[PDB]
Amino acid sequence: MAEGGAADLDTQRSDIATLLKTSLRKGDTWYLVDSRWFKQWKKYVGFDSWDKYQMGDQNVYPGPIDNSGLLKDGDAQSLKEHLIDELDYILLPTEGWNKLVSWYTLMEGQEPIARKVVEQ
Repeated sequence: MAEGGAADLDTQRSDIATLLKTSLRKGDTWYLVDSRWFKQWKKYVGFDSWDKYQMGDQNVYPGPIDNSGLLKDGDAQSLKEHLIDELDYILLPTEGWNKLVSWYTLMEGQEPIARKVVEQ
């Protein structure tokens, strides 16, 4: 078990994997993550099963979660139009986001983008 603070990587990827399979609850509040940070994270953490060459690597260390690519031109509180799920962004449950923010926090100048569960 590594990391005195935060979770072990073996733990990180797997615990969050648990959050993706986790129920969303109609009327709940999820939080967006840019897919790129998370995809970077997958490498680093060994989330993606073929891609554990970067596992534990510092090269692939995803620092603070950066939703700037999701955020509109001018407003950090405004999401862009073409945004879709893991294709563009991702959502985490409260915990999921909390984890990621507990481990690597959120970028400076940003706020969590909370997305209610879809009405579809």
